[PDB]
This record gives sequence, C-alpha cells and structure tokens, in this order.
Amino acid sequence: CQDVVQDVPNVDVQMLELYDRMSFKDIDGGVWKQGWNIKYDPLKYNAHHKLKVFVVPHSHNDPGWIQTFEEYYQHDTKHILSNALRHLHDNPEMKFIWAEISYFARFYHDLGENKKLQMKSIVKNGQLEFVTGGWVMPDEANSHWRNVLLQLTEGQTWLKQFMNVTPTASWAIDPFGHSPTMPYILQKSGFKNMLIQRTHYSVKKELAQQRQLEFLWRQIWDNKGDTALFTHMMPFYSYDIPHTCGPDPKVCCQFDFKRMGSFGLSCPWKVPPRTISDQNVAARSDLLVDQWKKKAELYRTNVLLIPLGDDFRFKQNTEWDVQRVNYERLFEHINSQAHFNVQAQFGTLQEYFDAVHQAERAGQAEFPTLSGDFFTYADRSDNYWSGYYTSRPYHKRMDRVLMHYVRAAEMLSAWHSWDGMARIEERLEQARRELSLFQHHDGITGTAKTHVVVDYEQRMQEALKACQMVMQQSVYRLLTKPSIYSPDFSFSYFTLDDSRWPGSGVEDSRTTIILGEDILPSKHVVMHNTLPHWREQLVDFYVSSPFVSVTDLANNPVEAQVSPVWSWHHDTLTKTIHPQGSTTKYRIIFKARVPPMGLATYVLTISDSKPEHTSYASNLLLRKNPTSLPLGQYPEDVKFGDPREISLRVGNGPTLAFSEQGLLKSIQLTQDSPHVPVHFKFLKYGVRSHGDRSGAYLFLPNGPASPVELGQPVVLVTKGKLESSVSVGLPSVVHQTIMRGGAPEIRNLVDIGSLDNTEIVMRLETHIDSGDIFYTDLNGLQFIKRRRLDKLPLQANYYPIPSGMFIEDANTRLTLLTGQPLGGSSLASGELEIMQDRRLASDDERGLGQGVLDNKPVLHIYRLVLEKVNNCVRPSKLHPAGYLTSAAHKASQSLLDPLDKFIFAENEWIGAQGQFGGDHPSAREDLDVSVMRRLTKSSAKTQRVGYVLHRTNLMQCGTPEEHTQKLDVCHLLPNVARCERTTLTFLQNLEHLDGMVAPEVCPMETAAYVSSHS
Ligand SMILES: O=C(O)[C@@H](O)[C@@H](O)[C@H](O)[C@@H](O)CN1C[C@@H](O)[C@H](O)[C@H]1CO
Ligand SMILES: *[C@@H]1O[C@H](CO)[C@@H](O)[C@H](O)[C@H]1NC(C)=O
Ligand SMILES: [Zn+2]
Repeated sequence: CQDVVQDVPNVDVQMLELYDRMSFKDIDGGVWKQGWNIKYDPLKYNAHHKLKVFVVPHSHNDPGWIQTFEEYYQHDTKHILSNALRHLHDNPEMKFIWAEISYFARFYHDLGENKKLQMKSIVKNGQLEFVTGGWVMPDEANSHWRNVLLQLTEGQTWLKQFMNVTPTASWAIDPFGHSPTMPYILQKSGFKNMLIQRTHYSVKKELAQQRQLEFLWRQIWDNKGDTALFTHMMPFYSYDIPHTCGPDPKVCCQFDFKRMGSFGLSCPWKVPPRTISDQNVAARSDLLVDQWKKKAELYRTNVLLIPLGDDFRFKQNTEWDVQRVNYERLFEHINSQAHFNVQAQFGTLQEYFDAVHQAERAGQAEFPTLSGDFFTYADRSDNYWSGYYTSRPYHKRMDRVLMHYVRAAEMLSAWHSWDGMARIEERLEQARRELSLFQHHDGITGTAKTHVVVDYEQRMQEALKACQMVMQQSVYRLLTKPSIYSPDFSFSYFTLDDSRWPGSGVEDSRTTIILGEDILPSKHVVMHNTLPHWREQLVDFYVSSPFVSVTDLANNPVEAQVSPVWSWHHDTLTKTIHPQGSTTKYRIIFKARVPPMGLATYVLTISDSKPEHTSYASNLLLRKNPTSLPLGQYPEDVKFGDPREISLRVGNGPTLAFSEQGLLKSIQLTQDSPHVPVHFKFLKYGVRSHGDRSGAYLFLPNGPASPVELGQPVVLVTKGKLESSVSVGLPSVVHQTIMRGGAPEIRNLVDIGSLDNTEIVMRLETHIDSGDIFYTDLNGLQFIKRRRLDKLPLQANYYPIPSGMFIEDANTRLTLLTGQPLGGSSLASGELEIMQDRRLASDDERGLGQGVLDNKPVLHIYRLVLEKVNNCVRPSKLHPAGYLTSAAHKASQSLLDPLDKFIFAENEWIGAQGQFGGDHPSAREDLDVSVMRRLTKSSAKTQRVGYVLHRTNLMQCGTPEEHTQKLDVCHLLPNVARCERTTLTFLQNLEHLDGMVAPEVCPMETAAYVSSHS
C-alpha cells in the first residue's frame, strides 16, 4: 500500500501550485480572444510527416434542461438517433459518437427488430461509437462519487447487454469544471483515455503555451502514478464548431454547414458558410487547413482531434447531408494536394486516441503528468460558475437522501433471490435510473427550467417510493421465522420513518405510532445499518403518549428520552417566528445498536404513568413577553425567560455556549480545556445593479455579504439526558444546534421566501490561524487543499462543498460535514462559510433563459467537529491533499448513511425475530461496502453478487481504536463457488481469487468483487 500522507507526489503540473504562480490576466488575444496569435512552421509537415486529422461528428443531448427528458426525446433526440442509424447505414465512411445512454436506451426499446439488427451492425463495424457510456454525462462538482459510479454502471451495463461493447474512452464536454474523481472511477472501470472541455480560460492558455493540454492525470495523493489516466483537454472557449476547427471562430463558423440559412442558424462573426464546389474548394481548404495547423501547434503529436458538432445536432436528414457532403469535398481536395501534407477523415474518439498513442510509442512524444482539479470554472472575464454549487438546494439534498435509499434497497434485497412476481428488479432498476438521470449536469446542478426541475423531483419521488417498497418487503423477509413468512408483494408490512427528509417544517409526513392501554399496547420498530461495522445511533419516533418505554427483543429495557414535538410558525400576528408544541404527539428517543449490514428489532410499550427507563426533557423558551405553551400530556411544564446566554452539555462530550440570539459562540471540549470561540452567523449576498447578474450558474455578488438583521429572535432550549438542543427562529431560517454527546448536529430549515436577488450564507467565525488555506472535498471521495487568492474575485474563491470542508492551524481544526452539496469558502483566516439558498430574478446568459425563483423550504443538515490536531500525523506543507480524523469521518457517515427506521404497519407481527446479521464481520472503520448488488435474477443457476469496497484514509492521532475482523465480502453469502475482482461496474473479470477470499483494499483505494454461488 502506498503512503498517501507522507510522500508528496512529484508531477509536472500540480494545479494548486500552478494557481499560485499564474497571472489570470484577461487580455484580448486577437481572434483567439483568450489566447494569442498562433504561428506555425509550414515545413513542420512534409510527405514523411503529415498531419493526421480526425473529424469526429457528435451531438450533445442534454437529458433535460430547457425541456424535460421526454419532451427532448420526442421533439429531438429520437429523430437524431433515427437519422443517425439511416445515414450511417447508407454512408460507410461516416462516423458519429454517442454519450448519453439514457436517451439511447429510450430509443432502442422503441425500435423494430430489423432496425435493432442494423443498429448493432453499425456499432460493431465502428461507425457509431459510444463514448463514456454513462446514463448521462454527470455534473462533476455536486455529485457523489457513489452516484457517478451508479450512473456509469447503469449505462455500461445496458451497452454490454444490448450493444455488446464497453467504452474505454470518456467524453465530458459540458460539465461546468472538472473533477479528478472522474479519472479515478474511469481508470478502475477499464478506461484508457478521457476528454474534458470546460476549464478556466486562463488555464487553457497556460497549458496550451506549454503543450500540456494532454497529460497523464493522477490523484493528488498518488506517488507512484498507478491511478494515472491519459486526458485530453480541448483548448478553446466552447465545443461548438466555431470553437473546435481552430483558433479563429470567424473562420471556423464558415465550416459549420448547418448555418447557411434554412436551419435558422447563422454565424455571429458575419461570414456565412458557403457550399463547397470545384470553384472554391481550394480557397476553402486553404482557410481550413490553416486553422487545423494552428490548432495542431498546441499539441505534441501529429494527430489532431477536430470535434464536429453542437447541441442536439444531426437531427435533420438534410443536416446530415450538408455536413457530410461538404466535408467529403474538402477531404478529397485536401488529401490529394501534397502540398498540405495532411490526411483528414471522419473518425471516432477512440480512433483519435489510438493514433495518438501509436505516435507516442513511436517516440514522437512524451506526455506530462498532472494532479489537481479544475474548479472553479470561468468561461470569460469574471464570470465564475460557482452559483450552481448551491442552485435548487432542495433537490441537491434530495440527491443525497435518494443516494442512500438506493444503496439500502439494493443491499437489503441482495441477501435473497426474489420471485419475479415480487418485482424487486423492476423497482430497483427504476430507482437507479431516476437517480442516475439526476446526476446529469442540468439536474443536481440546479440549472434546468422550472418545470424540468419539477420533472426530476417527481421522478426521484417515485424512486424513493420504489426503494421503500423493496426495503420493507426485504425487512419482513429477513426478520420473520421462515416457516411463517407469507408475503403479499403489494402489501405494506412496514412504513419508513425518516426524521430528516423532507424534514419537520418542510412536510408533516411522519406517521405517529398510536398506542393505548385500551387499544394496542405496543409496537415493533426495526433499524437497518447499511455500514459494515456495528453501529449505535440515537433514533427517534413520534408516539401518541409521553408514557412509553423501549425494550430490545430479549425484553431488556432500553434507556429512552421523551421530548415534545416542536414546530415553528411565522406568527404573522405578533410578527414573530416562534415555536408551538404538539398537544397530541410526542417524540421518543433511544440508542439503537445494529449489526454490520444488519437489522435490530425494538418494542415501544405504552404505560399509564412515567416508565422506569424513560426520562423527560426540560424546555426553556427565551423571549421577552412570553405566553404559555401547553403540551397536552407532556409531564413537565415549559419554563420561560428573557433572552440570555446559555450553556449546555450532554453526557461527557463538549460544552457549548450560545449567544442570547441562540447561535453558537463557543465550544469547550473538556471540563478543563478552554472555551474556543466558534460563532455561527447568517449573512446575505446581493446581486449587481449594473453589469453581469448572478443566475442559476453564475455567482456575481455585489460585494462581501452583510449581516442578516435578527431582531430579538425566539430561542427554544430543550435539555435532556440523551439529546439537547437550542433552536432559533431567524428571518428565512430556523437554525438548530443538536447535542447527543459528541460533535453537534446543525439543522437549518431554510425558506428564502420572497427575498428576490438574495443568497443566504451561513458562516462560522473562529480564531483558528488558517491564513489563506482551507480544505473542501471532491465528490465525497477525497479532500483537496484550497488556497484563497486575493488576485481572484470573491466568487472565484467559492468551491464545491459536496460533503465537507475544514480549516486548521498547528493545533486546532474545525470541520463542517454536510448532508447535501452546497457552495462555500474561507474568505478570511479562521472562517468557513457555506451558502444555504439563492433566489435570483435575472438570467445569467448561459442559455437557461430564466432566473431562479422557484425556491422551496429545505432542511439542510450538518455535523460540526472542533478538534485538537497538534498530535495528528499530517501531510507536509507541500502535499495537495488533506484527510479527516475518525470523528469527522464517522460524523459524515451519520449524515449520509444513517440507520433506516421501519414501523410495523399492522397490529401484530407474527414470527418476528430480533436481529439479522449478528454474524456479519464488523470491518475496520475506514472501510465501507459502498455497494452490494445481486446481479442475477432468480432463474439463474449460478447466483452472482457484486460488491464495491472503498477504503478512505483517516489521520493517525494517537487513538489505538483497534481489534477488527477482516471483511471478506465473497463469503458473506453461503455456498460460494468463485470470487473475482472486477472493474467497478462489475463488467469485466480482472482476477480469479484464491480460496474465494476477497482481500481488503489500501487506503484511498476502491475495488469491486463478484462472488458466484451455487
Ligand atoms: O452551442 C453553443 O452555442 C455552445 O456555446 C453551448 O452554449 C451550448 O449551447 C451548451 O453548452 C449550453 N450548455 C447546455 C446545458 O447542458 C448547460 O446548462 C449549458 C450551459 O451553457
Ligand atoms: C461480443 O463481442 C465479443 C468480443 O469481445 C465477440 O467475440 C462476441 O461474438 C460478441 N457477441 C455478440 C453477441 O456478438
Ligand atoms: Zn449539456
């Protein structure tokens, strides 16, 4: 195993280091606005050394953006694919590449048998080539690596099954900036090459000058280079034809033959394309070859990539003809004129890369190594695209909730084979596809039109119902005596109880468990733990009486706490946002202990008075002019007081101090230790008056953020033995700090309401000497070092916070973990800030054609971890990575993969069992079973189950925390006959494993295994 902490990799280009030295000046470079006037030596090419040009036709099909997936399919894409099949079938030298498998699958299944055979032969013969092969071309900023892998797998599994091909070349031309998480997943999925486009214009200029646009991209912590994936970064401002033939768009536009008039389209540089003929072909070729040779100067080999395409192109039959025939004329003339020393032809992406690598092996070139990422993207001037790190935050949070449900449904149902009548495969397929579709760079990114966001949300809501049905049927099967198990596959044995989604305040969707001495006295509840180690976590349920006690299934009492159910309302009468307590239901809380990847059953029983093992929280309402708050049968009266500082401590954990406005002020780790200043504050950013306006994509603040005026907010304090909290109703936000004895949990119920042209940010102010350094994660997979640069505007210093961020000095670290991707930064030493929501009334000119005015209440969740780190073994000052401690990693896990809760729906569960998985191995804390998926249907003689194992890297800080079982996923299910290491998509066997034992992986590595069973 490589050491990912102490050996700083030596690479030719390290993006953080490049960022430190680069100038980022935005000067007019001539026709190539953001470059320079390229020049070439005409004698560089001759008969023995020609320029091989590959023109690769393509069509960017967004799965939802301005139209919904289905509307684009009906009005556009089905015609693109139908005409592609026809044209390629009839024109054998023509080529075309295809990226979005969601669309291709949709298409293919509406095809007649004869067309399917035709389609398969143009794929087999190489004319139609799939690039990447993912269900979509995912966003790279907000997406979790688990879902990037999920959608890549959904598309490639479809391609292998139906087209019998697995792409090894990736094409990502539209994501708004790029992540090293991609080469990481791709390289472990059999890929050999990848292409990217949207990177900072300054970076493009800088790398082009050094001919470093093609590089071996390795992970920032990879000293050896085993993760390296050859990468081609396109050099210009866009992937359209005007910006892909060469440096001058006025010239390249004349070579987009769809712009002569009958298609509506035109050249904004004022010169239109003209049909090629014998009279003008020489003059046209002169212009075109000149462009190619200039573009060729920016790269190292004599092989040139020339994409030919744009959004939803190759739709009309006449369009196929006008592009094909004109380019064929150009090719015939150019290739026959020795003096150009050029051999040009239509080609595919893989043809291009194969030719480049042949040249490389011929010693014609050597490529540089690079590590780092490509965020935050700006396509021009000061237009940094950091607004989409936060846009439509409701759905961003929904993404993470569905990510987890999918994982839990596939894992719970993988333990058995199911009869087709149960429709398990069918429901999981739908859940996987709706979630995969949302990874699209206009889905999770929050950059689609209002009704298209609605379409994605409705699809994820059906996916969530599908997962719940699979999960509850599975739990019923795993915890009912076999000889009693009698399933009705359309019945609800259990209903899921979720405390954080949609969230209290967003939607009253939780069911109350109704008990009564004169009716039903008890109720079974079941917790599932998808993680591969024993886990204890407090779980809460709503009950109809405060007098309830908890037992495990051997009837051992379990300590519990009951609290009122508090909800907040903007009292548009005394003009306050204040809490109300339920007089009809209550919350019971207790610690559930659940086996690794297993289940645990508990029983809640009502009594007529205080039970022996249940305690009650005290409640304090702080506001001047208080009024009473009745709580039905709750046994303790609410206490009142004037606003004041307060301090709390649950168990032996930290003591937190709060301001009189109910916000965190300081944290004291132990009895003795000091009160570390850590203050939460909410501020707002506005939009510029004149000039470029912020929009769904762009964040263009009219200056630093200004404090939200709070007034005298109402603070609610709940103090219990197991859980305490401090909640405050602020304008636009009900902010809550919850304590269970470890790092606190923070929840914000954000409702920007009608605050047009406003972005609400949540900031943490500390005195940690962080300087200009901070850390953010990439796709929930790794943490990268960021350096705030004052030579860049504020918006350029915002980065994706997909799951976490932290700042530290020599002794102290503050890490903020999130349950949803949002934008964020450290704008000053000791500060961390993360955007909560943004309402924008103007369009930001990137084609969306609307602002963001469809905001809705959303419950954001976080864990806040203050830690001493002077004793931790950290990477050197020069290392570009950072790593979490054990506590922060477990805190991220508690947000992304909590215990699932099921309430038995009927009165009596006959044959109920108390636990499942008590014999599963409890693996080391840095190891996770990211995916567990049965890959075969029940009629298959040999069952196959796939596992994706991921090991993160946690800092050594002096806490032994040892003694753990080795997890061998291949022996989790009985009767194993074979165990294989495979690509992460499970599509290719890479190693036959001895003894059918799957070894554990190294820190920061991810592996896949498939176990076969008789
Ligand atoms: O085709 C052009 O005119 C290009 O410059 C592109 O603008 C092209 O429309 C496309 O990339 C626009 N992309 C499409 C969509 O997926 C994005 O949100 C959006 C952001 O601008
Ligand atoms: C699938 O591709 C393989 C090459 O790996 C080929 O040998 C096989 O015949 C193909 N199967 C089908 C259904 O054409
Ligand atoms: Zn796009």
